[PDB]
Amino acid sequence: HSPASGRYIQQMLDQRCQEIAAELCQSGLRKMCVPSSRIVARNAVGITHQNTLQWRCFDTASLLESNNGVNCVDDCGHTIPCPGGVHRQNSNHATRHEILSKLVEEGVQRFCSPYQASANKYCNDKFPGTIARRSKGFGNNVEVAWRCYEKASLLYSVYAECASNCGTTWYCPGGRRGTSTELDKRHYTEEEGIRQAIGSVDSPCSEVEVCLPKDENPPLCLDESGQI
Ligand SMILES: CC(=O)N[C@@H]1[C@@H](O[C@@H]2O[C@H](CO)[C@H](O)[C@H](O[C@]3(C(=O)O)C[C@H](O)[C@@H](NC(C)=O)[C@H]([C@H](O)[C@H](O)CO)O3)[C@H]2O)[C@H](O)[C@@H](CO)O[C@H]1O
Ligand SMILES: [Cl-]
Repeated sequence: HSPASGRYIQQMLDQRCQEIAAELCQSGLRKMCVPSSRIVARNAVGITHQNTLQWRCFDTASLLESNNGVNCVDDCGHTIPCPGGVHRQNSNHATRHEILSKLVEEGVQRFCSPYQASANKYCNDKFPGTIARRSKGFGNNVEVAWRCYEKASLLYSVYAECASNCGTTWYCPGGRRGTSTELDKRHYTEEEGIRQAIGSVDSPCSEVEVCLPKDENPPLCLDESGQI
């Protein structure tokens, strides 16, 4: 068991999209009659005129290899660029924003570390739209620090440090490579402010328990070992 996000919200959205595609197929929508391996949930634009970010069930065969980028979701409900792009003329998808949004809300309650939630809230309050990671900055692929990252600048396929549900080291999808592209500048380093936000969270365990983090809330709280 790795100290890493299980990406449980994304898994649930993909499974719900597979069911929705199957239902549309039964309604006669031929292009939705596919195996489950062809269907994922992505938060993205759609065809021409569908210019807002919405949750949609996409046939992966209709997605472009690169980008109109598509976004996946972390277990605190934040959308982050994932591999691929929308073909604005040829996309094969079903927009299902309400049900998929509701599933994200339900998932956040289950899976989002209160420590990470606090760090994310600090970042969004100070720099709207940003989320917290301890990851790379611009043109340096070694150094990590707690920063408020513009979500568009993160890579879902790259895991980066985040806060567990015990306020301990954890890794989450949505990270930086430390490259030197323009996107690599889109962050605000906030070591003191993020650390304070994390330290302000009340423990799920008593002062007489050891917190062992888990990929779902709550963590394990074990009775501290006695002076045996
Ligand atoms: C704002 C400024 O110039 N501050 C001076 C200090 O510089 C900042 O130091 C921090 C170290 O914590 C960062 O290296 C700085 O760079 C970034 C960052 O926060 O990582 C780089 C980002 O690309 C940039 N984000 C953008 C352009 O979108 C981000 C923001 O500009 C700032 O965070 C906004 O506050 O900065 C760097 O700006 C300097 O260390 C100090 C003494 O030398 O004096 C500060 O005034
Ligand atoms: Cl996560």
